[PDB]
Amino acid sequence: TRKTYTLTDYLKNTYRLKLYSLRWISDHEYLYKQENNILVFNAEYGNSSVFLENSTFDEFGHSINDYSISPDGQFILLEYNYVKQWRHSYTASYDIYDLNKRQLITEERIPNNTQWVTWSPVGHKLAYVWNNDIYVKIEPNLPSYRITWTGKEDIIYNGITDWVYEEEVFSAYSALWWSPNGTFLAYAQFNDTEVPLIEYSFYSDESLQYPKTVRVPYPKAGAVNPTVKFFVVNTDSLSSVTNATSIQITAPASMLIGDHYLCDVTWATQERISLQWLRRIQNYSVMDICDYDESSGRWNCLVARQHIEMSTTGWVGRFRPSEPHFTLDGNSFYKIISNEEGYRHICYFQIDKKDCTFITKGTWEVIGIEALTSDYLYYISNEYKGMPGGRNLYKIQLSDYTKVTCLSCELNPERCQYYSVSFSKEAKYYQLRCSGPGLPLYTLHSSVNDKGLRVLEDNSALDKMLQNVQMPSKKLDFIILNETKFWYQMILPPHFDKSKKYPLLLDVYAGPCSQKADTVFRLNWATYLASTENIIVASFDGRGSGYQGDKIMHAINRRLGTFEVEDQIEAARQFSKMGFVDNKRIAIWGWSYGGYVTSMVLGSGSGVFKCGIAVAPVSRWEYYDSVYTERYMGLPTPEDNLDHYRNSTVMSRAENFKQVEYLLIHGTADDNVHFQQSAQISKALVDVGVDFQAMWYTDEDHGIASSTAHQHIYTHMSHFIKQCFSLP
Amino acid sequence: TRKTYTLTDYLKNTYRLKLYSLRWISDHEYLYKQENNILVFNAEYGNSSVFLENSTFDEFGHSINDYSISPDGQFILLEYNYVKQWRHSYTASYDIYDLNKRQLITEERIPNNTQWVTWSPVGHKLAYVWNNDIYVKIEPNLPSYRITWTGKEDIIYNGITDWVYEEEVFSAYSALWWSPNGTFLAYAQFNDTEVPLIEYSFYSDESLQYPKTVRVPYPKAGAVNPTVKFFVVNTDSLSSVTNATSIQITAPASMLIGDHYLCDVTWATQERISLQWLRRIQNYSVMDICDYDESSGRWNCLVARQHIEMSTTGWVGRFRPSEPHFTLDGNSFYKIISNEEGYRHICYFQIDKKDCTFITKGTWEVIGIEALTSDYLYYISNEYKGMPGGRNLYKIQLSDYTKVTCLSCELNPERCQYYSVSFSKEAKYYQLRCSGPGLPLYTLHSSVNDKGLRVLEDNSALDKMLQNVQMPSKKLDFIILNETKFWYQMILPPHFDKSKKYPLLLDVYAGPCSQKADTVFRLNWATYLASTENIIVASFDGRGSGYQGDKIMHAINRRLGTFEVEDQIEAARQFSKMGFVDNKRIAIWGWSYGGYVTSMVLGSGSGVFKCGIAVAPVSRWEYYDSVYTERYMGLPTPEDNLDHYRNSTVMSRAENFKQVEYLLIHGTADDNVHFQQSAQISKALVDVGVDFQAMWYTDEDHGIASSTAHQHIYTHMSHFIKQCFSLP
Ligand SMILES: *[C@@H]1O[C@H](CO)[C@@H](O[C@@H]2O[C@H](CO)[C@@H](O)[C@H](O)[C@H]2NC(C)=O)[C@H](O)[C@H]1NC(C)=O
Ligand SMILES: *[C@@H]1O[C@H](CO)[C@@H](O[C@@H]2O[C@H](CO)[C@@H](O)[C@H](O)[C@H]2NC(C)=O)[C@H](O)[C@H]1NC(C)=O
Ligand SMILES: *[C@@H]1O[C@H](CO)[C@@H](O[C@@H]2O[C@H](CO)[C@@H](O)[C@H](O)[C@H]2NC(C)=O)[C@H](O)[C@H]1NC(C)=O
Ligand SMILES: *[C@@H]1O[C@H](CO)[C@@H](O[C@@H]2O[C@H](CO)[C@@H](O)[C@H](O)[C@H]2NC(C)=O)[C@H](O)[C@H]1NC(C)=O
Ligand SMILES: *[C@@H]1O[C@H](CO)[C@@H](O[C@@H]2O[C@H](CO)[C@@H](O)[C@H](O)[C@H]2NC(C)=O)[C@H](O)[C@H]1NC(C)=O
Ligand SMILES: *[C@@H]1O[C@H](CO)[C@@H](O[C@@H]2O[C@H](CO)[C@@H](O)[C@H](O)[C@H]2NC(C)=O)[C@H](O)[C@H]1NC(C)=O
Ligand SMILES: *[C@@H]1O[C@H](CO)[C@@H](O[C@H]2O[C@H](CO)[C@@H](O)[C@H](O)[C@H]2NC(C)=O)[C@H](O)[C@H]1NC(C)=O
Ligand SMILES: *[C@@H]1O[C@H](CO)[C@@H](O[C@H]2O[C@H](CO)[C@@H](O)[C@H](O)[C@H]2NC(C)=O)[C@H](O)[C@H]1NC(C)=O
Ligand SMILES: *[C@H]1O[C@H](CO)[C@@H](O[C@@H]2O[C@H](CO)[C@@H](O)[C@H](O)[C@H]2NC(C)=O)[C@H](O)[C@H]1NC(C)=O
Ligand SMILES: NC(=O)c1cccc(-c2ccc([C@H](N)Cc3cc(F)ccc3F)cc2)c1
Ligand SMILES: NC(=O)c1cccc(-c2ccc([C@H](N)Cc3cc(F)ccc3F)cc2)c1
Ligand SMILES: *[C@@H]1O[C@H](CO)[C@@H](O)[C@H](O)[C@H]1NC(C)=O
Ligand SMILES: *[C@@H]1O[C@H](CO)[C@@H](O)[C@H](O)[C@H]1NC(C)=O
Ligand SMILES: *[C@@H]1O[C@H](CO)[C@@H](O)[C@H](O)[C@H]1NC(C)=O
Ligand SMILES: *[C@@H]1O[C@H](CO)[C@@H](O)[C@H](O)[C@H]1NC(C)=O
Ligand SMILES: *[C@@H]1O[C@H](CO)[C@@H](O)[C@H](O)[C@H]1NC(C)=O
Ligand SMILES: *[C@@H]1O[C@H](CO)[C@@H](O)[C@H](O)[C@H]1NC(C)=O
Ligand code: NA
Repeated sequence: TRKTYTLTDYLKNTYRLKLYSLRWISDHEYLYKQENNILVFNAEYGNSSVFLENSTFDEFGHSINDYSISPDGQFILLEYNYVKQWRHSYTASYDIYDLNKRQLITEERIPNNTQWVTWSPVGHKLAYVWNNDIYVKIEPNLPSYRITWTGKEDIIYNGITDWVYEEEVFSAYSALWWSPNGTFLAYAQFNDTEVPLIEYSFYSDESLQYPKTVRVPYPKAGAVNPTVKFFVVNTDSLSSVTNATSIQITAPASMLIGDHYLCDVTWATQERISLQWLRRIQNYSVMDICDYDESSGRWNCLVARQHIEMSTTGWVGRFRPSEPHFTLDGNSFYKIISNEEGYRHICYFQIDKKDCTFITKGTWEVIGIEALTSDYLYYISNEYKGMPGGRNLYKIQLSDYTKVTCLSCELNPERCQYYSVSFSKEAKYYQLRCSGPGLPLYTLHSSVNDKGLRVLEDNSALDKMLQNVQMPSKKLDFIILNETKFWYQMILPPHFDKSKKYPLLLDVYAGPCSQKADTVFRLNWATYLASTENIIVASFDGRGSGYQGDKIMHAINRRLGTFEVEDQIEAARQFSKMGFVDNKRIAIWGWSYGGYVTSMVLGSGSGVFKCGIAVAPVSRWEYYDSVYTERYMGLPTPEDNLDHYRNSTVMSRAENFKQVEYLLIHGTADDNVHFQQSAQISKALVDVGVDFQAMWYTDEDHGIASSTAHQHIYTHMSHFIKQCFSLP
Repeated sequence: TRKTYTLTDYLKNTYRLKLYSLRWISDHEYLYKQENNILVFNAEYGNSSVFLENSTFDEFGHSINDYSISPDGQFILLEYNYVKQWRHSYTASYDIYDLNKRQLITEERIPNNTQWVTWSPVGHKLAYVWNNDIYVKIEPNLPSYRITWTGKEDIIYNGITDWVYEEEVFSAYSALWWSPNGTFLAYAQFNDTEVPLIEYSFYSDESLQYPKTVRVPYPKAGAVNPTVKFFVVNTDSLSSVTNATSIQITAPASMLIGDHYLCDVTWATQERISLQWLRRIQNYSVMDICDYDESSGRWNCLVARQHIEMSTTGWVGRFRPSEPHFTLDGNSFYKIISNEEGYRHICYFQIDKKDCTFITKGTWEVIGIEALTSDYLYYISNEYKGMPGGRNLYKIQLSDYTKVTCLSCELNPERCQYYSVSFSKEAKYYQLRCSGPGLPLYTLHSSVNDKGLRVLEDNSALDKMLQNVQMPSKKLDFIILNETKFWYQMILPPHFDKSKKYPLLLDVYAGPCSQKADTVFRLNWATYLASTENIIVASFDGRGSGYQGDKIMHAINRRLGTFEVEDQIEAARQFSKMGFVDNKRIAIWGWSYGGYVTSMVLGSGSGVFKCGIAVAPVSRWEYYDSVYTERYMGLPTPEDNLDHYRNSTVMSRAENFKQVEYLLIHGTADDNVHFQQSAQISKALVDVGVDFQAMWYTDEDHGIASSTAHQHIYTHMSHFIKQCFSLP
């Protein structure tokens, strides 16, 4: 009898998924790390050479965390002393290595504790942020030119985002953008002077006698938000003037009338930049297209080139207005926007004309635009077989929109239905990355004739190992409710028998625009639960979920904690009505937004669930950040949506928890969903006399991802689920 | 056939013990509150009169927390708007009511948020502290005189103690001392300027959007301590035109050479005050006796009147040097000190003579001196039947120390073995309070011939109720370890059958000078565990425990976390050998110092215990406060005792928790044993991969005493223990 996929296998990663992470350095070459050596591959023929011997930095004296080669291939940036901060931010030390001279540069080194660094897109200029100010080095070994003098810890951020912009707007720490050929450096400046601070203790190593109080400018719903300004500086003038001028580009009048955000920055040409602004009430955004005026050294944004994007049913964009993809001459661009039917498709815009033309349409959506050439636009969508949880690469002829070719749909339909892509510099080649439903498969292709060049990694090694394991199977299907299809997936135990009644665990996230039902292959906790514990693990995408049109996504507008919660309960009812589920053993669990939904469900009094686990749950919307919360909930004031804010808390459902078994878990150093959120849930449960299980994780953040805490939490949850389901 | 004592009985106080709290107002009468009415009783005859109508304040508007009648009976201080701070501190509002004119005083009233207030010992002067400064009122309706002007929140404390002095030295918030007739007012001033602050979050009500950060000057072991100064002001010469002059009394030179503390202030006569000072290395103390000089208006403390108290085996006193009891003329005093055998007895001192004479002796100890007349000294001791856990009242003839008479031993030996007492103003009468082993008994006596006047409260009502309940019994006995006896007690289930095997729960505290084996009657969690769950609850007093001499108490000097932990394991090992104990079901639990011992025991690898519960445990001595910790551990420096500070942590024993079930509990707003202590334990366990159970209590402090949290924690621990013992 073959072994099963156990908890230890998951926690120790015995069955390793292989991937193929390459870095395009040109239009026909990429870098790949093999046996700690950096190799350079020729896409066309597959042959290669050693770009940088693994013994190059054996006496560097430091473990190198990452590297970055300059665009011209002349230097390599070495990152070490990596210190993580939030989801994307971190600080580190950097050294620059001269490839040609094969020497490390020791003069005018990048400062320690540097917050962000980036090469110019062409050549080898560098821009970095240190102590919240921007610096530019024209040459690696020469002195830096300071660009800003206003930087101030926790107050003024130049070229880097503050906490909320990093997490909710840019999903990046950097807030600087080099123009295409490197002449200009654009950047944002955030001012958090009046933004309130979240404070929590950090205990650190046992040797620290007094706990440290961490303080972070973080605007909770309805609080004072950071303000923002945008500037552009000409780096080519740096060595000619003592102090180069940063030219400010002001937001439009329609934005200046109230609170607003800078939400996108995209260069069009060497002398034209586009910026998108979003009002604090996130259903109105404006894009300005600004040109450099060589006679005045200023940037002007013609109103005739301004584009408005608004929404009558919800917020704008999936999580923010989408980015534009400009044609080479910068006179037109393509952008994903929702059409009249509520589905996101690609629209073609002339920069000085307000009405655009949709080039794709249908009851499916475009996920992203991947590359644009003079003759073709490449994009990823879920059109294939009408499966919203699938992803394929398509090519559309710019001179004839009726000519659309799916480049990945039929490569291996049974094994591959979820693709992402990586194009070379001028799109001459592309790497396809299949991530499911079968084992991930990485392949290389030539754009000139769309022919497959070779398989890069097929995971045959893993497939061989899994042959001797009783793996679970995955079912992806839908149920019809109110004439609408809603998709779900089920991880089913080996030798599934529909004549038996299996316990069921509902794995939930369900946040706005989320998707938990897809064709991706995963080896995770659910794999062990189904394989070893014979538990069915299901997920359902109901109202509020994404990639299926606005009608579904905007159903929860201004009403978080309602339909998305109700639909998970209904999904459980539908699953029990399938005949192979033990109604007496239905559990539910979720992390983050999933923890909020899990808690709301356990406190609904539905009687459908026996037990549930919430990890780092949101508990009341006024405790979460402004940008994310307000996008879906508006403002917490009597004149706007305060009543629903107060009506959608977990605490108000405390009494109903007497009907279930609950495990509440939270990391004490969670900078995202503050420990405070679970602290209030527990106090409300204690106040009504409800017993429950709890676990805090000292110094862990929203990811509870340290190696030991990760193993500890899944082990703890495994015992809780096995006990609730009466499993040996 | 009858009911047992249930968890609900304990949590809802179904069976209440009646008390008889009286307040002596002279040598012949006392005040007693009955039906909200304050009555005055004549001690000789037992007749009473109404002193103050319960309705007198029907329209007061505020809920009165407590009351305090001036010594001359002319006024009554009304306390309301009570707001608790630490163990003893709190702030409140006050109003003074004139009893003669039956009117509430409205002129010059005591401010709101007053930190401390007290009537002078004679008459009706008042002294109060507000905003950290001292004020004095000669008449209730007249304006107050500002005595100090340096008061500053969290920095300068005049007349009130800072956190550490409140908890560890004076066991009180008050740092004011009126002279016998009220002429002088002595006070201490604490300076916490350089004391580090402990910081932690307070979540408050759900409505608070951002958690609050509490900051408290708290010196952990080895950190900078507050400094202290002492002053005396003459309240009979106060002027409303000039600021009051406070005369400072400086500490002796042997104290000023290094860090030190003020540990006792006791007035001897109208013009003589004694003060005891203690070195930061708590084995050297000095008492100064100071006399007022009418000519200079200064206070002089003659070196010839200095008395040194030191210890070569440990620290000085049980928790601090004991208080002196001066004779009427103030020329001599009686004080409890450790004799040459290491047993605490009463020594008689001449104020200007170095050698004192012990007036009691034996292998037992005097607990406290209770009253002194020219012919007799009254004291409580555990001499009777050689039981260190028993307490009786004795009197010794000052003219012949061989004449010692026990006054409570034979009153009712079967019901009463643990007494405390309350003497009238001139020791003419005394109230005896028996607290066990039977139900509490309160009686009144006359000193002239020790007549038993009457029974004040015999709890016959409770006795009648308990007759219908299957109550547990208590066994007090000893085991011998190395020729030394150590006492233990066992709460035994109803109908205890020595032929059956019972699970056993070891209830531990075990801090230095602690005593957990005694003759006190208690209705608590253990009562329920024994009565309803048939669990034997045991407690043992090992090395380090009190009231049995320094040989036992000082055994753990400079060595916390060693002998006291080992002795609990040895006791359990012995109890497990007994025929009526199921060695497969032995558990252990403790709170505070008891949580530390429980944790050190569970991490010892002894294999004796199946499970255990630690509530608000200390985990590393460097995290606890200086005054208490250093008293037993010295300083955490390599030159002193750092190695043992580092070897006595719970964290270092994490690996050994793999074979036990552990439940760790802690209140997040614990200002005494910071949450930090449990946060480091959990992280250590996560780091070695040990699973355990946890529960935090939002906003609860060291007492986890709020009504809902109290019920919740005992409910949670009860489930944990029953589950560990496989009990229905
Ligand atoms: C891959 O193999 C090709 C063919 O051998 C290499 O082609 C070289 O191309 C350069 C142009 O830059 C010509 O001057 C040479 O004739 C070719 N090399 C030699 C040694 O003759 C190519 O360099 C190889 N690429 C890698 C990364 O190894
Ligand atoms: C960041 O924003 C703050 C306001 O929140 C600005 O501070 C004000 O600056 C003006 C101009 O000197 C002063 O008169 C005010 O007293 C300041 N107000 C506050 C609340 O500090 C600040 O100038 C901005 N900083 C930058 C670099 O833009
Ligand atoms: C470079 O130019 C900037 C912009 O003029 C200077 O920044 C100003 O500095 C003055 C005085 O130090 C302040 O009053 C202004 O508020 C600053 N403006 C900004 C936008 O920061 C900067 O000091 C100059 N650096 C040097 C070396 O001259
Ligand atoms: C990058 O683009 C910039 C902007 O077009 C170029 O700078 C201009 O160069 C022209 C010469 O062709 C000059 O007449 C202008 O004065 C320059 N404008 C500015 C703002 O500098 C720049 O030459 C390009 N860089 C490279 C390497 O091609
Ligand atoms: C309380 O005791 C003080 C000190 O002995 C008394 O004050 C003294 O009173 C006499 C009058 O007989 C004066 O000669 C002294 O100068 C006073 N000394 C001081 C320091 O004031 C006071 O009278 C006593 N109070 C009561 C009510 O007996
Ligand atoms: C009070 O206790 C301290 C510490 O135990 C004693 O001081 C010295 O402590 C060090 C270790 O920290 C020893 O090496 C010394 O032998 C101790 N004695 C001296 C004089 O340094 C101190 O002796 C104790 N005081 C009394 C009166 O016993
Ligand atoms: C208790 O009883 C005595 C009587 O024995 C009361 O009487 C004493 O005090 C009265 C005023 O308080 C006087 O009117 C009596 O003359 C006096 N008698 C004696 C013998 O002392 C006494 O007041 C009563 N005390 C209380 C508190 O009610
Ligand atoms: C309380 O203690 C502080 C610190 O010991 C006293 O201030 C002293 O220390 C300062 C630095 O912290 C020095 O700059 C000063 O010279 C010294 N004195 C003063 C007045 O600052 C402080 O005075 C003390 N306060 C009181 C009322 O005693
Ligand atoms: C302390 O607070 C109390 C209650 O607020 C004060 O009492 C009065 O409160 C009323 C409202 O209830 C106010 O309008 C008055 O101003 C307060 N004072 C008086 C005299 O009525 C009280 O005054 C405060 N303590 C002090 C010393 O002012
Ligand atoms: N920047 C983008 O365009 C973009 C593109 C894809 C996804 C996202 C994205 C989506 C969700 C977030 C939320 N902070 C996730 C989240 C939700 C919550 F309730 C509690 C905690 C939490 F962490 C943050 C960023 C952003
Ligand atoms: N002031 C006195 O003379 C006196 C008399 C009797 C008892 C005490 C006394 C005894 C112990 C304390 C300790 N802070 C108790 C304690 C110990 C610990 F590890 C963790 C927390 C904690 F809370 C505080 C005061 C003091
Ligand atoms: C490069 O370094 C690695 C260390 O991880 C070593 O194992 C490998 O053999 C080296 N490369 C070659 C070609 O030997
Ligand atoms: C970075 O800091 C380290 C540690 O102090 C120091 O040794 C090194 O010289 C610094 N490097 C630079 C470039 O400043
Ligand atoms: C944007 O949202 C606000 C709040 O619901 C609403 O009042 C306003 O009309 C909306 N604007 C549009 C164009 O829908
Ligand atoms: C005073 O009020 C209490 C209310 O708790 C009442 O029981 C008592 O009878 C009242 N006093 C008198 C003398 O009636
Ligand atoms: C009393 O002392 C304080 C503080 O030094 C001062 O402000 C006040 O004016 C003084 N009052 C008199 C009457 O001297
Ligand atoms: C005596 O007994 C104690 C415990 O009571 C033990 O620690 C010690 O080693 C024994 N021997 C001596 C000489 O103290
Ligand atoms: Na009697």
